[PDB]
Amino acid sequence: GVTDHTQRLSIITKDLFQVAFNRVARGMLHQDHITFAMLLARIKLKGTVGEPTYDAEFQHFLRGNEIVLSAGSTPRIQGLTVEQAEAVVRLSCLPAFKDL
Repeated sequence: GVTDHTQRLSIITKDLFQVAFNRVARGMLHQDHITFAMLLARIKLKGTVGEPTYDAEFQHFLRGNEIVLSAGSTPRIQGLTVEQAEAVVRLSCLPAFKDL
């Protein structure tokens, strides 16, 4: 029914990710559906127009444990558990969360 080339291309692009997930996740364990959907979302975010790369934010999301904090360097925050405060100080290395 749709004839315009741009609309058809957009429909194809959406259905590519949708059908890829439908075909693959039917063959994965339910715990691994979210991983593949996350990867597909990251692929679409890479391919989309008008959105930043978010390479630093995703890089942190993956390996923020690599951010080293010295023993005692992490301050104690009221109402926050020690591991929570550790994660907070690790997240504060990003410029967006400097005043976290």
